[PDB]
Amino acid sequence: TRSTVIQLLNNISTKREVEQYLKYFTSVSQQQFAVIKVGGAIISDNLHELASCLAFLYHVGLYPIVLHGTGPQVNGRLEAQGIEPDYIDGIRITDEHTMAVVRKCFLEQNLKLVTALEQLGVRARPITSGVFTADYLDKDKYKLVGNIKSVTKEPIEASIKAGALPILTSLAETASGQMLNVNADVAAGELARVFEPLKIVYLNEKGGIINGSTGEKISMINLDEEYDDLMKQSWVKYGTKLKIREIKELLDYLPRSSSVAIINVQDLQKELFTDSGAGTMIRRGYKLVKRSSIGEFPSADALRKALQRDAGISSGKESVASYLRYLENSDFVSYADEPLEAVAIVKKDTNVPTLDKFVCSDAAWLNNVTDNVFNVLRRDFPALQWVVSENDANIAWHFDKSQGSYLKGGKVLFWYGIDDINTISELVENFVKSCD
Amino acid sequence: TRSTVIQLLNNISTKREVEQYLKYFTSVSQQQFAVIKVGGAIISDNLHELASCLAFLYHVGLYPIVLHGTGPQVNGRLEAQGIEPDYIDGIRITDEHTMAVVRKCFLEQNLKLVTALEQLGVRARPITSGVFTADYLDKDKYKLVGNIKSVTKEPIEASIKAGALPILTSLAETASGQMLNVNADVAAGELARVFEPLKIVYLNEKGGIINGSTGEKISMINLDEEYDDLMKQSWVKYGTKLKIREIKELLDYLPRSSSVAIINVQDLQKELFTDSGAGTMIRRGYKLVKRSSIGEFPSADALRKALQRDAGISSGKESVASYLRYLENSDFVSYADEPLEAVAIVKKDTNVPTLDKFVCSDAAWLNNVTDNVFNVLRRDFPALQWVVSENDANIAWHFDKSQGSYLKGGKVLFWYGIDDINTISELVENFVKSCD
Amino acid sequence: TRSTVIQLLNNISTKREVEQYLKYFTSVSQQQFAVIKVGGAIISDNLHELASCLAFLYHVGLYPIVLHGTGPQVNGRLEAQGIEPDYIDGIRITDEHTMAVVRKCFLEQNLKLVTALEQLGVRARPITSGVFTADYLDKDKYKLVGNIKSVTKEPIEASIKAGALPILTSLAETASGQMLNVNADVAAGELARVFEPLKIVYLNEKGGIINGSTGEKISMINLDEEYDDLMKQSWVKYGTKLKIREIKELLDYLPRSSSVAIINVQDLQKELFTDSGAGTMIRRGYKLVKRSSIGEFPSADALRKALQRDAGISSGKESVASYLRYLENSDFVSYADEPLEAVAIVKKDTNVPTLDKFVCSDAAWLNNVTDNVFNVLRRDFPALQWVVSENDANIAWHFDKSQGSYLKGGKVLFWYGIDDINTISELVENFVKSCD
Amino acid sequence: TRSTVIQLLNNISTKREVEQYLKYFTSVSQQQFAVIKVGGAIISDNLHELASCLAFLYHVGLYPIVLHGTGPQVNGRLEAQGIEPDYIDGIRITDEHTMAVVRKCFLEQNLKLVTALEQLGVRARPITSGVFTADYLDKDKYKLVGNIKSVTKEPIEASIKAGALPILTSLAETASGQMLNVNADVAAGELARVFEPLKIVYLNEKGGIINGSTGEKISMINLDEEYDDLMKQSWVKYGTKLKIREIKELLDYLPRSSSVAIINVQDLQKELFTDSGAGTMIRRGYKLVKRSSIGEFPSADALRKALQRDAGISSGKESVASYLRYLENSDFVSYADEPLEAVAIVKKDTNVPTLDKFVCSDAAWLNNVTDNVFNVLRRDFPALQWVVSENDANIAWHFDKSQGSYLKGGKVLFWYGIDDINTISELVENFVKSCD
Repeated sequence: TRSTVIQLLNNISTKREVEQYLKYFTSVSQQQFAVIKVGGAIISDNLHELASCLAFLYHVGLYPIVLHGTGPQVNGRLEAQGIEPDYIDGIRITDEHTMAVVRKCFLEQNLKLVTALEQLGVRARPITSGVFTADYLDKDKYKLVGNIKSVTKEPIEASIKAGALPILTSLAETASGQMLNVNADVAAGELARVFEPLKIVYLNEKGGIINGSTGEKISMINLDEEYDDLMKQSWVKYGTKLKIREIKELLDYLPRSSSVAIINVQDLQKELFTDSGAGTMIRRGYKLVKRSSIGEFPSADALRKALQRDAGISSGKESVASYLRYLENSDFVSYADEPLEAVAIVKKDTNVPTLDKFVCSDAAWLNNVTDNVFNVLRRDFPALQWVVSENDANIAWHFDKSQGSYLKGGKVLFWYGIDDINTISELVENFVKSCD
Repeated sequence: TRSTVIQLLNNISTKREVEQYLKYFTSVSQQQFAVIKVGGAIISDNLHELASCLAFLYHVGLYPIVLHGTGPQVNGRLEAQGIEPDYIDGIRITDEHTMAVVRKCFLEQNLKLVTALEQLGVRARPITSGVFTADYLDKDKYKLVGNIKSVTKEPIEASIKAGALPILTSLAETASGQMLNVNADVAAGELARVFEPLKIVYLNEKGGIINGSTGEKISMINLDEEYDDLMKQSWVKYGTKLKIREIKELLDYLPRSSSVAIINVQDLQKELFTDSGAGTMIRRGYKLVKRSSIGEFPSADALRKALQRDAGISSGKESVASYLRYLENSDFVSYADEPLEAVAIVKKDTNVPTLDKFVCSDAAWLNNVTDNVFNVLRRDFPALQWVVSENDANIAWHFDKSQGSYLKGGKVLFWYGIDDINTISELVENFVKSCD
Repeated sequence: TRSTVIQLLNNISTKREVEQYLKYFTSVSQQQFAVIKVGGAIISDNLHELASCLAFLYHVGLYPIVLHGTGPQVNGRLEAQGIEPDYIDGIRITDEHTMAVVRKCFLEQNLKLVTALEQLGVRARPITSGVFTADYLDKDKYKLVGNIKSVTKEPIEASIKAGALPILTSLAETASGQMLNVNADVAAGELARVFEPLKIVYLNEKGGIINGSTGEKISMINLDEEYDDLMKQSWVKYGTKLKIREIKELLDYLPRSSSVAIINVQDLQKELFTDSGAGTMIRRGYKLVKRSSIGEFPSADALRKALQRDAGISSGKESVASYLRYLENSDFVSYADEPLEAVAIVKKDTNVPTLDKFVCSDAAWLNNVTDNVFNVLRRDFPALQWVVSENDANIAWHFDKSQGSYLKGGKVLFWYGIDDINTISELVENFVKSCD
Repeated sequence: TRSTVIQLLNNISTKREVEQYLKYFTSVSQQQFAVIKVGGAIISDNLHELASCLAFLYHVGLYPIVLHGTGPQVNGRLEAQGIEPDYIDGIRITDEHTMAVVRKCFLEQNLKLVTALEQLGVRARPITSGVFTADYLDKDKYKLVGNIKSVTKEPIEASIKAGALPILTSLAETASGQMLNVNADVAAGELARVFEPLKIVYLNEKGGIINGSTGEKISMINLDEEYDDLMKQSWVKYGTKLKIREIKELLDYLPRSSSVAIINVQDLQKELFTDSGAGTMIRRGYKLVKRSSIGEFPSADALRKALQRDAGISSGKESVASYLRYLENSDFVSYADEPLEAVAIVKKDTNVPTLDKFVCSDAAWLNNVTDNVFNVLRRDFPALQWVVSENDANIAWHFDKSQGSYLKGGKVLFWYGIDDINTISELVENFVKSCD
């Protein structure tokens, strides 16, 4: 009804978000929406919120594949029953007695989420077995704990197809039928490899990643860029490292378009579409490559193909040829990602270096490659100037990345990092005098 | 719509059927509608008809619990793979290698029925595990074949409740998780014990229990009476015994009414309501006790109490006293159930023996004790005559059980087994001359 | 849901009714279901029952065209407003002041039924104008009272089509737009001529037709048969005659399938389908015509079209041509109704005349034309024989019409009126030897 | 489904629009949605678009009252039939013969829109009569053309209530029943007066209002502000004046919240919610009032109540008291609308006058009172400076209204109209030095 329209609008903040939401809906998504790993903690305690939110996705069309675990509840019942639980190497030692109680919990939890969604008018389908094939992790060490050998898709598909949210337990079974306990996170990840979904979401109770050393939360992690010198940091806790790595390894084998998000339940249906949602959002993103020379770029040609995108060389003031000659005879730094989706060229020659070209693709903008290119520029050029058309689609954005702005006919001058009142005036003159 | 109303009316023949259909609908059925056991043969071959028909029940409201097996398809894939299948004691010897192929078949079949029903707009819910708990039948003999220890209802209920036909595979699993093969018929029977449903239907491919000796089906089987010598027959196969016994054992534990019907898929939605639906109908019913002498009946008195029911001794032409004298001085066979709900007395003295009294209770009629009493009479008296009031409630029925009929004022003469035109004429004369 | 199925079955008494209901549903009804004229009395007073009942039809699919008046309520409001009503020649003198109060009543009533049905989940569509075109009855005499010149169907259709019970007021309007008061019964009839519906139902408060001379109510009138000598009766009141004729004239030009019913509201959703409902039900129905010669039947051809129905000439043993040659060369009597829906041919040539063909339509059976044909046969042939298939739909019926029966493989021999033990035996032999 | 979500997002451009849309939905709208007058031209020609668009509103919950005319089609059929149409005083002379052909058109068109909407799954309800009561405009002059005396709401309500878009023809009728032709626009306006709806939309084929003298289209007209000196303009054509006045007069008697819009059909479901839709949008709106003195404001007090909204006086640096003292002792110009929803105060005292306070309500922003206040400021202060928080919700907007910007910690300095490089530097210093 409008019940859905309200809740969508209530979760839209800016224009960029509207465009995002449409991308997912206007996507002819034989490429699946999302795999959402749900902790057991959440079903037992915070269910209404989870259901309400899955109901929304269902209603707006999208079909998340939900995969849930069964954590705390199990340990109480094992204690109730007089069995002190076991963890060797961070995994549960899982003998017959324990497995009985683990499975009964799984089914109880699984059906509780399904009957809940069903009560909010969503079609659910419990899938308590036969998605995951596996074999023993180490029969001596973990007893009945499995290593997932393969995912059969057919039930998860012919659910979605029939119009019903598939709710999966994270039990795998062997050929011969013996069920085995498997980490809900490793199972999540195996699904993700197999459906290559647009979003992968790990719902924790906790809520993303806090930086133990600054206190500041982490919004986004750009693995290709940040992974290595964020992993080898003293503040990052080892439970974090064993997940950050886990995720890097997943997204290594999934497309670039694919992302992962770690979120508290309550902030979900925001950061399933935004990156301003609190909670942490991780993806590969692009290694920018710093270059000081035309004959550095592996692409002699495709550098031209990229700069042609610009609406000052495509509307011919200067051709690229005439511009590349000028470049090669000038000390410049150029950041560009591997596939030349975003090139930035900074002419270093005038105090307040100019960002002379910043040719960024429509795809580069919605992927905030641009955001990242400017963050490089920041630390590499503590003071900087550039020009934008008065009606560049995202002028707002340039304003935001600046400290000062001037507008002569048509063009806006921007800069940052500078505040000699008299060196400012020098900028503004050279710019206004630039009308030749 | 009407689509459903047409197909209901198209399957209503007489008044008695209308009354029947109402009984099932007007039943405030927290006592469940039906358990329908579907052979694997039917899903692989005759699916459309099965789905179309379950779709009907679903549309008219009713929610059958459907439990399917997975026969031939498995045996082909076992043969494809080079394994000659094994049956000891009518159950499959089932090792790891066999179980893997049995379970993959079950899921494949289960989902195929579900995605089929779903395409005809019926909500199905695959329930591939966790209805049945079991333990090993005999681990040495059958390997991974289970004995069903208990049925958990909660999934089958909270399916129906959420509005979707529950389609069960007949796999059980042990505490510790190992799945085990169980006969689709033994599993069907365990469900029936626990939901006590109004109808139990075993769908077979042939269309009942065809008699290997005589050639044609066995319509009603009275277990208490017929079981033992209708099992130890030379024509009867061993897969039949593991059904016949399985059913005897079920109905031993269910009320005198609860019945089983064995029916071809093609005429399912006739049985589910009427008992037109010819095919083998099996139930406990009564041990009829054959007697040749008044002073045989343990009840000297209650024989009188029974014959008083008759509306030719209750409207006093002859009292019972005056009739019991006549009986005792005549060679007669009398079949009567233990509680004298139906007495039949056959005077043996005239070629074409007379069925002289057939005193059957209102309760005996709706319980087809009558049907059964006549089936005894059949084999014991290959030729027989009797008299019915022109307006006996169920005259229709007597016509049906006859080969020939004559009507003098008030009374209708019936017989069977005889066709000497001249011995027929002798019947009709002795009857018309019976007007004294 | 079943809610509808229960209420349908709860209103089915006998077999004949089941067949009737089917007729209406299985009708692919570009030929409409019903025109139901509702008195104003009923909307103001007995509404719940009228809505509950229309709802039923709506739910079981059927779309009655409802046309309502506005009687008693008007006369109170005219009196409330100080206008003493006028009747000249049994019609309301209807000036501007009266018309204003009549129209306001009509709309109020019309919407009250619509909003009522709508509250029971039925889609209604008020149609307050533009169905009936008319011109002044007599402008000097009745002022604004109209004579219906024509019905425009388009609204009533594109309502039903879009799924909504059309509720019509009985106002007509002139070309130029002036609304005029018009008889709700003459309007009902004009609709009927134009939609050719299956049921035409006049809901009166009264409740059918009583016989002033016996006191006995009239269930059914068979116009073709009874009209003439029921019209020229001294007991029949003139207000009755002016209606009986009215109806005869309507149904003369509507199909044979069509009927009229005059019922008290409370007995409605019984005698919209049964003929055992109290209230009077009228229709054309059938005189049987006795014929002794092929070239007697006015239809040379349609006799063939009739005999083709038979499942021994349609499954081609003998074609009709070859059978008609045989008939024409044999003394036979043939009873057949006017429209050849039931033919019976009796070959007179063998002692115990045979009923050689008895070709009776599905419509003829539910009409009990058959019953009547056999009653003619009775007095005209005091002894008679015939043969029926062991599984003829209505074998029960033949048994009933017989005195004696024999069954050889497949076919049953029947007769009546004979009791020379030795002429009986002759029947049974000729029949058993008929296996030729 | 999503079908609705897509079409909503496809019509949202900026943040401001999101907020607008939420206003209409989150409105507990016992205050109705809209009256949409549709020209006859659109049904006959451009129907799909009209239905597709009314369907949207229906789907997102909103129930427009549609009132349609019947223009060109009528004039063709009158010409087909050989009658040259009549217009005296811009209205149709409408005698009996014409009325017949007018009414038939109306019903034909009306039902065509209803059966169209119905095909897109919207419930429509034709309302061909009984909404409008009227009497003759001038019986001699126009014959059967009416003047609408009153609107009865009951049908239109009990439609919406029963869940169906009411589609009204613009025929009125007299007490006594004579239907009369009435201008679709006068009728639309009469509905508007009676339901006081949020939006009144006149769909023309043409598409809004062009300025004959500049060529520029007119987006919005702010009647209270512009009416008088836009009416007494030489370029405004008289057909425009007769409409502008028409509308002024309507909105005079409707709330301030109510608006009128004149749009081409294709741009409809945009400027039913936005004001950036092409087409013209008219409403009463807000006169800004220029003030030079505290004791000018009619509100001694509510000026204080307004300035308290500001988050530099609400977070207490300076109270309003202490600020109002300063104001009164300073030459300042202050623009504010009548209800003080948006105040701007410009301290004139420093070359580059400061906009010292600009206190604008959330409602003032979504109304673009702010936009208009700055436009006044523009012509009155050709050069101007002001300060905004770095994270003021709508900082983007300030940027846009500027020529130059500087950012010291926290605060952004803005200005326009000035380009002495050295007077700019003077601004930036006085600002950076403003850190006390």
